[PDB]
Amino acid sequence: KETAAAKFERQHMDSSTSAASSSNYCNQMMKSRNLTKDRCKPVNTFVHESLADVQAVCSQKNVACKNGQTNCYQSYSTMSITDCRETGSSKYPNCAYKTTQANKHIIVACEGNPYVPVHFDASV
Repeated sequence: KETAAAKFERQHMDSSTSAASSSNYCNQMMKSRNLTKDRCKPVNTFVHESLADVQAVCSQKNVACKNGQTNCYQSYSTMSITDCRETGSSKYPNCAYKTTQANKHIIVACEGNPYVPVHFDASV
């Protein structure tokens, strides 16, 4: 099985580009990050910043998570991100996604020692 931290990295980190490179970015990334294996994961966000900058968010603005948990943190700065969302033509096993690039604050939930991101809650 995957550690919670490693799963966050697999699902949410893309430090290799500064932004989504094409409208097919999400189709390519959801596949290669193994998010279309058993089914199409409906919604997923990738963050185009260094792993260090994303981990640092766990020391930034403490805010509530959407479910009311107290261990969420909002980035003080905006970050380059890409929202991937299933589109009408999508149907497992042929997953299809819309790519939406944006620059926003991210909100993540953190856990553990070291205290690192384990869930992507939202972006604002």
